[PDB]
Amino acid sequence: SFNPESYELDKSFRLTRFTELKGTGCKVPQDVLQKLLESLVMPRLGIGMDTCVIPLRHGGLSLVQTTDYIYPIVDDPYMMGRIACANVLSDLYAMGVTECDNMLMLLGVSNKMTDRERDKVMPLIIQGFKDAAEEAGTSVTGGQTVLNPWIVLGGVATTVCQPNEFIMPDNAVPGDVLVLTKPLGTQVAVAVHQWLDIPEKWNKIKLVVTQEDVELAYQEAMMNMARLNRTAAGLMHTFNAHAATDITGFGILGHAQNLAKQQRNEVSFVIHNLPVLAKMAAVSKACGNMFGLMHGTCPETSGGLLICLPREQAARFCAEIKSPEGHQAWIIGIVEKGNRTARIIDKPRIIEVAP
Amino acid sequence: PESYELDKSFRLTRFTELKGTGCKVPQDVLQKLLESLMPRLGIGMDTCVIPLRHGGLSLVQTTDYIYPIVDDPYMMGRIACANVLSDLYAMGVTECDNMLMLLGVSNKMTDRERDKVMPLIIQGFKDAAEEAGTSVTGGQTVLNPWIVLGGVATTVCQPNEFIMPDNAVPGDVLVLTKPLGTQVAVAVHQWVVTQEDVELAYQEAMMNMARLNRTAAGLMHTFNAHAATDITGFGILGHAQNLAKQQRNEVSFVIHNLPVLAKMAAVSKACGNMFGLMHGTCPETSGGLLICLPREQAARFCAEIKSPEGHQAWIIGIVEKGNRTARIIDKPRIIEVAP
Ligand SMILES: Nc1ncnc2c1ncn2[C@@H]1O[C@H](COP(=O)(O)CP(=O)(O)O)[C@@H](O)[C@H]1O
Ligand SMILES: Nc1ncnc2c1ncn2[C@@H]1O[C@H](COP(=O)(O)CP(=O)(O)O)[C@@H](O)[C@H]1O
Ligand SMILES: [K+]
Ligand SMILES: [K+]
Ligand SMILES: [Mg+2]
Ligand SMILES: [Mg+2]
Ligand SMILES: [Mg+2]
Ligand SMILES: [Mg+2]
Ligand SMILES: [Mg+2]
Ligand SMILES: [Mg+2]
Repeated sequence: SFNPESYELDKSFRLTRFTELKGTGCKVPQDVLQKLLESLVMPRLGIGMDTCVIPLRHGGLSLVQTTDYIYPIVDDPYMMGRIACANVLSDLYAMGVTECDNMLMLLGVSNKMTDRERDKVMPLIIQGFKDAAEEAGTSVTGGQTVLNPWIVLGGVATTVCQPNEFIMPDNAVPGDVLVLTKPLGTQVAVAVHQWLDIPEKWNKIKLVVTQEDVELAYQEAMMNMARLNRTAAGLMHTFNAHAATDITGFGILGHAQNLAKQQRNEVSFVIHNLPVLAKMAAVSKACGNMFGLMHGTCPETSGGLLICLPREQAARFCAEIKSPEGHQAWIIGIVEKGNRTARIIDKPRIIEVAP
Repeated sequence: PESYELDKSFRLTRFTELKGTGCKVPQDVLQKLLESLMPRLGIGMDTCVIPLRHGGLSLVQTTDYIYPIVDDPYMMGRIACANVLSDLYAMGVTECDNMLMLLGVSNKMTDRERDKVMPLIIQGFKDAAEEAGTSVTGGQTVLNPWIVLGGVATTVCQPNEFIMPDNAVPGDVLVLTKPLGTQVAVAVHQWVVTQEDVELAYQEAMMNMARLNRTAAGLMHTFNAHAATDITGFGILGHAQNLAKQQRNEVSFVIHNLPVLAKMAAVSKACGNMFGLMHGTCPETSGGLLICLPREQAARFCAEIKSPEGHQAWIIGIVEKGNRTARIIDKPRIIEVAP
């Protein structure tokens, strides 16, 4: 429902033009990252998870905060704004923190975009960011906006919590299960949407999926990426979640491993199946080692929460989230006595997910 | 550079594009873009000030990012950090509860350069933070066409810790705690003036940009400051006009003299309208505080900040009755601040 025409722009405008897409995404890779950052009674959390937790000098309060930024991934500016904001907030929600006391916005304007575009397109993005922040029960009260070759979209989310408002991501025990609350394959969906404007590329998977399927995985990806994990965070309290992370840029497996290493208990995770936006596995599979959606290594953007739940609270949680109005969740695996690592079995079961 | 198995021709500042007018979206555009969006401070100053439910406390925070501006990776990380904290300091907040770091690793730089250079930048950032009694406990690191350098500063404040920047009155004076001209030093050192004139100026500016505004923040309390901002990407007039518009009273700011890095005024004059330094709209990086001070206190503040680690500050203008605007006088005196 975005038409460049409907705004006095060239029919040819793509918001996705102001960055370069990569099957494996834009984040400095996990292992490279962990090396570059080597010098850097109340539970604290420093570098390594989704949020810091910084005990404050005042009254048993802790500072809980997070930052993130991405580049344009859909051509709908308003929705892209929602997504940039939802991605920022995703990480509070990984800590079960339902409230956001304040947001900041990180904005890059493309030095390649005309004034007309900027004054037309940027406001949609800002409205989108503001509206998601409003659903989140918070607001943007400062930020930074500079010229960059690419459109940069991010922000900061900070909460000053009492001890029970957050859940430390380390209480998993053998016999917990793994609940994922959004389907995988967002990167395939957005990229493959960009490929249809490009013959050479569209010729390749032309033989795998219809333009209709692609439009459909796109609207769906866009929908779920704009979806706040706020509800999922709240339900983690009710159903006694032991640990959670969210699935963003390092892919289902990278973040699963990252959660696994934080566990106090000697446990490991095994992922047995993967919910995936329909047709996207076949697409990833059709493009060799470009995405790797099958191996857990493909980037997600603003994915869902991966949650360690008591075996007996798992189904109640799924029930509740799906039928409050809500969106179905999936139990994808198990936690075991293990060495603090994560794996997807060799031949995982693909749960094809339809709109 | 050759010291780290890197090209004799490796330049950190190669990984951005220099514009005499800097990279920030103009003040005037940003307002149009953004017009869709216990004391309380929202958009429009140096920090936000968000009253919380707990203990009469307020969440005071700020975020910023820049690109390479000096060719010393370590000092650039130092400057990157000093720059984010500067906004806590404008508010008179000497303490930082937490920092996050923003990093963009240029796709144009080799894995080898990335692997040598980034740990250096990060190291300067870490040291700057520690100097400010804080540390970095999170961030985001992403590929970009340029090297991107920022972060966030956060403090959870009792009311006593900050000074609302809106309390100026006629007769107050304006003091500036770091000299001007950084964009010019930085612009020409990548390239009337000698190379020794330009090298020493670049060396001064680099140290000035890495200096914290923390001792000034503290001294704002000691000497009962009435308002403050810090002089950064919009330059001297730009930030003075944004501070003036913030005033509760009917006051305007008049700036009479400009303390500029030695010879940088001379470089600005020659480059036509490339910098526009004496006009007030030349971008600074991690500049000093501009403080509205009772006339009686201003002298002591300046003497005190000169020697408590000691650094010179200037009384550059006056607070007068008016309609909440700022201007540079028609023929401003340029104070030449030598190394
Ligand atoms: N994308 C954005 N969203 C919300 N607020 C913003 C954004 N960009 C800038 N701001 C706010 O607008 C004002 C002007 O920005 P800057 O000039 O960068 C403030 P400073 O010079 O103190 O760093 C500040 O209040 C800043 O926090
Ligand atoms: N430049 C940086 N400085 C300090 N910490 C960083 C930096 N970049 C990333 N981090 C931290 O390193 C960890 C991994 O990074 P990310 O995967 O981006 C965290 P998430 O996936 O939850 O967004 C996080 O705890 C993050 O806060
Ligand atoms: K994060
Ligand atoms: K700021
Ligand atoms: Mg996360
Ligand atoms: Mg991140
Ligand atoms: Mg994240
Ligand atoms: Mg400022
Ligand atoms: Mg700024
Ligand atoms: Mg600033």
